[PDB]
Amino acid sequence: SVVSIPINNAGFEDPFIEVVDDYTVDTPPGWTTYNPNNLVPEKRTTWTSNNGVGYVGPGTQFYNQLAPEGRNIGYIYLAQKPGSGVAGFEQILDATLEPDTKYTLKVDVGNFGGEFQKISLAGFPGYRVELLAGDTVLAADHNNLYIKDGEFKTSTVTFTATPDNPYLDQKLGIRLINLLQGTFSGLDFDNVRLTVEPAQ
Ligand SMILES: [Ca+2]
Ligand SMILES: [Ca+2]
Repeated sequence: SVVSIPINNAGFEDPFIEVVDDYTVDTPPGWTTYNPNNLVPEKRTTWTSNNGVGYVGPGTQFYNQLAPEGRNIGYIYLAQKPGSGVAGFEQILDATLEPDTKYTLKVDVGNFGGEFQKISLAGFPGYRVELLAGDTVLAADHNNLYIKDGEFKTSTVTFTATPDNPYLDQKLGIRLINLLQGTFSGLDFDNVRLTVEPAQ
């Protein structure tokens, strides 16, 4: 009795990207830009703070593996100096928080390596993965995994809602966040999964 909750564009596969290591600079379809510190501008180009989708296939300089799922990942790049704030992706789901239910949110987090226009991509800004109900962060993984340049690791966030939880019936949400706590200050995400089961 482990059931999946649908997520739009959960693997960042829309839009299709043809060319090796190519990318978009606009918010991926199905997601919004989480921008609590106004770090990401409305109009983006390659070198502004931005987010978007990128193809990770044979030929890539970014990883010693391919995209965890499908062809593409979703990425967030922040140009401001470390400490300036955070930004990322948010998606509000149609599912609502239900009692006596354990939620498991999994997402693959990527620390790409390489060099872009003579700028080293070594280093990592840190990540946070959040599960929301309404405006409330129910549970989050703030940067617990060590992710070396060129690899992905799976973050797992869990939350159990009891019958007295104040946020029952509010819409579930997911945030994938660049913490901007190091350089090179970009990171990737892929393969967002949310499942439910009865509480322990
Ligand atoms: Ca994917
Ligand atoms: Ca890196």
